[PDB]
Amino acid sequence: VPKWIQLNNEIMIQKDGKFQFDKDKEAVHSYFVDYINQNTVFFHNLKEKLDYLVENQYYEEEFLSLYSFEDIKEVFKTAYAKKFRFPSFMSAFKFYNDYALKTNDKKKILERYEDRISIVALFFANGDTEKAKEYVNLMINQEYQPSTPTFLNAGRKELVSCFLLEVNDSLNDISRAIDISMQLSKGGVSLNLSKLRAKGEAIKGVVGVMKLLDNAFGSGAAYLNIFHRDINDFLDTKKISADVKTLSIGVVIPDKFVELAREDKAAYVFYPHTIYKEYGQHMDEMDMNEMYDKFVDNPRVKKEKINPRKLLEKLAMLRSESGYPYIMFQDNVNKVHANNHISKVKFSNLCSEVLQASQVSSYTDYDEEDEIGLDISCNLGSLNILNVMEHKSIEKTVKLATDSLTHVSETTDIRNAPAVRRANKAMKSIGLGAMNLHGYLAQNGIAYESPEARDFANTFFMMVNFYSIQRSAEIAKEKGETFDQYEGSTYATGEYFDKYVSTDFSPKYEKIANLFEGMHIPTTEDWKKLKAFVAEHGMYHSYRLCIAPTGSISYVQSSTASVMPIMERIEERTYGNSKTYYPMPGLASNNWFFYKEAYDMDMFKVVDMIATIQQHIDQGISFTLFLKDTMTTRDLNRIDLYAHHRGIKTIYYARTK
Repeated sequence: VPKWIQLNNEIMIQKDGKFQFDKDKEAVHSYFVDYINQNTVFFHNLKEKLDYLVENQYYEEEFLSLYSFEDIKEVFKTAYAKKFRFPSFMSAFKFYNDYALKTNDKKKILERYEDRISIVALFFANGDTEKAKEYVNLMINQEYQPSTPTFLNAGRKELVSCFLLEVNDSLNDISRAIDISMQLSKGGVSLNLSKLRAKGEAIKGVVGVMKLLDNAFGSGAAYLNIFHRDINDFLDTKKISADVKTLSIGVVIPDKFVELAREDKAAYVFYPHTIYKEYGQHMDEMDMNEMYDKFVDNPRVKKEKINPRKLLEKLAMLRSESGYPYIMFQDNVNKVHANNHISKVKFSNLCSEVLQASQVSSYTDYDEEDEIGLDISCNLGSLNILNVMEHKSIEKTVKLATDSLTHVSETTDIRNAPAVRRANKAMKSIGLGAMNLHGYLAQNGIAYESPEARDFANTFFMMVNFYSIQRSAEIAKEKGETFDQYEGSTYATGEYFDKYVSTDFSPKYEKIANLFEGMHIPTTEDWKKLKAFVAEHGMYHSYRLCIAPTGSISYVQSSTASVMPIMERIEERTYGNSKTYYPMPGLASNNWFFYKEAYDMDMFKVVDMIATIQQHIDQGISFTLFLKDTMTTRDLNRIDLYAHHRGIKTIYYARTK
């Protein structure tokens, strides 16, 4: 049993009635001396090290060749100047185990934390030495954390997190979808199955496609509209009491379905191909609030009768048992969507936070023509709320993060997924999120469920949106370009800014206002001026913000995950034969109260927090619900209906203690 494990385990040995929190600083020091330093490859100087790494195929050559060696040296020196030390065993362990470049035999460490950061910065900055230094400072201060794939792979010999694919209703489309999914998965891939014909309509349903996908599986998801005939077969794939193992599933729920469940009365689901034959459009592209009755009354449309209330009960029961399915409240997405003129949002991604327009492609045999629509891909990164607040750097961090995300989009080169390639170039979408909400709040004596916490989040995320929009317009001005069909968006018409020009979003509680001291809080006048700047120059990015789960990288950042409440004050996890303990970052004997566990919170107040944040996020927020086995099916439906009521866009995996 190594000494770092022994020391880490001492945290849980009570001394004077308390946990020994300070033992983890001893643990990480022992790991740092006797594992990290011990196993770091020796190089005589940086030049030899970089020549070795390029020559032996670890790093790409081109991005480094954009700089003089002396500039590369100064960038590296910038990273080391911080004197950064991981404050916990698990933060260091996660970096050095999952991200640090190792030799090909995997025995030795080629990168310090600082080395990965310097390489990432040099990659982002594209030959601009001063900007590379700004990127180093941003990352070494732990103000901004690029997503796992960017952070891991930048500089090494594509970096995009999420892919979302439309699938048209043919065998050749299905076959291409499988093929594309396989090639992109070597990323997370989510598929919309709502255009596929239901069981019986193939004269030679969707569960058959899910089976092929599940076997093919990176990680996969599939989404289906609640009105598709196959909805019950789709849900039954996740029955414990049954005979899809790996594939995640989401259900898309229009307001019309929620309404039909309120109006406790019979409802119908549809055979999509009969809709397509009859109307010449996919059911998935039609407005169900408008069309439902016409589908019911049309005799050339085939339907099945169901109890809508019992379907909603079954969703909640399945969620309680399996965690699945994810739910998208489609109208909560589209009533605030900037780009409905391109399309309505019809589905989401593996983690349920990506929410964008898409258009189905048509892949045909050798004798016909392919037609390339619009799939979705989004590269990601997260602000560290705590370090951003402490450095008073909301504006700088948002704008510089935005540049880094833009650089990754510009350098993305996707082959063999043509609607993905088309979408990246046309849409230019990015996904800036945030982490450490609960930890920041807790370390400042603010309970997650308090009105003060929501007040903070309201102001913080309004600021993120302001500076994100401002940077997007600045880039559009500098480049003389906007995203494809920007002119038809709510940014262009001005409608997007309605609430921001008429309503103030500065803190209503003085304790919260004091946290923002030293940073300018945008006012209605700043927003009026931003709206006019956007009117003149447009925006570069079709979408900008989304809050992903940040499960792995949050350890590297010593951050609470995403904007969620913490699940466990102290995580126990097994490490070979031993155990490891990870107290929540910042947890101390005297602030125990403020690190309240999510399972003990009122989920209605968690919903209020996420709704508050969501006002200022153009895409979505991966929103885990935290339940107890004592809750009734009715309690679960009530939480979900409240989420819907409060404008929540998606809910993710349901966790039961």
